[PDB]
Amino acid sequence: LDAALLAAAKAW
Repeated sequence: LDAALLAAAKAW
């Protein structure tokens, strides 16, 4: 999975 997607999933 995309690290930059992960970095938003984090807040979501």
